[PDB]
Amino acid sequence: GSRARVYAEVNSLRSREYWDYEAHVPSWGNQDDYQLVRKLGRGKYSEVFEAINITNNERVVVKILKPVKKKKIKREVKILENLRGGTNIIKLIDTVKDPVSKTPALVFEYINNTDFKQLYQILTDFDIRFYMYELLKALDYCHSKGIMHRDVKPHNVMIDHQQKKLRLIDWGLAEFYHPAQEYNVRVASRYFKGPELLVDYQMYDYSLDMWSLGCMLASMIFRREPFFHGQDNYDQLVRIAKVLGTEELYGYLKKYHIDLDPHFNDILGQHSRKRWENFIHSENRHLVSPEALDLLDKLLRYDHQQRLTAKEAMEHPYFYPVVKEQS
Ligand SMILES: O=C(O)c1ccc(Nc2nc(-c3ccc(Cl)cc3)cs2)cc1O
Repeated sequence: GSRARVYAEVNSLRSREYWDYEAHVPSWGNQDDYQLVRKLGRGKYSEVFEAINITNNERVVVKILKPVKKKKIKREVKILENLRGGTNIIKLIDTVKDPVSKTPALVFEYINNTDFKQLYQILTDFDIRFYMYELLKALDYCHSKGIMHRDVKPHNVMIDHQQKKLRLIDWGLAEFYHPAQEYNVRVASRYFKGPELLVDYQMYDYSLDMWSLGCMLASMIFRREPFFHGQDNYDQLVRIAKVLGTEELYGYLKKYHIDLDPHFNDILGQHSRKRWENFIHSENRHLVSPEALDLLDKLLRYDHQQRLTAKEAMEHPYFYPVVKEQS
């Protein structure tokens, strides 16, 4: 069946230890070197704190991992090891445990994040190009390392808008890509789930992340965040189909032999494919260009195999102004 157009065999070409995360044995340092200063957030798998390393005064973030099999912990740790030094990937400083309870935690570099809801209403055209280019560097890097992030969304994209620093965080849903492998579709935030997930197509690849990135680009240039605002996973696909079109959805399903859950029959309706220019109005016109729309059109495609790769996206004319500034 389906495979990635890029980096398809890269894990098969590496040593097994690279991708056999169940066999990984982390070295767990001592969490007692860190003083927790403030809670930043919590989710189903972790709680995150700002902290200080008392031995060297470094400000960090500590992600204390909630009870889960050690398998998911080893996965995230091994992925982060493999991504060491990757451009715009959050830096893992250490893997530590409370030395009595043995509860594990991950220590990351600090980023002075600007809350994205505030940020995404004040970005300039050049800012959007710049930050999308920076995020693409992280995705091209992880994809080249054989890893799908599977949870790309604004929260997971820390941006320090003063220092112009971007980091892709929270690798707890990330997996290794292996050709023909069937993956769990219960990944990503609703609003950033690709159509493949919503139609229960398990043989997905790095291109899932490119759908999510496209959703972010749409939200930035159009100032509608999130761009596709489903009420549940079923409605999420309806929201997509009202833009990309229903006949076009059916062509995708037919190509990949995808079985459609019959609950969709009652809710998808009939929708023409919309022109991306339909989303332009006076509040967003200064962020939208022909180049932006061309790029977006090539990301927000049903057919995962037809989406741009991260590299192809980086190579698009939309980013020429950014490349020129960075050269
Ligand atoms: O899972 C992960 O790998 C993970 C990694 C890092 C991380 N860092 C965060 N930084 C903040 C923050 C917000 C506002 C200010 Cl002012 C400063 C920091 C929020 S979250 C969170 C993580 O969940």
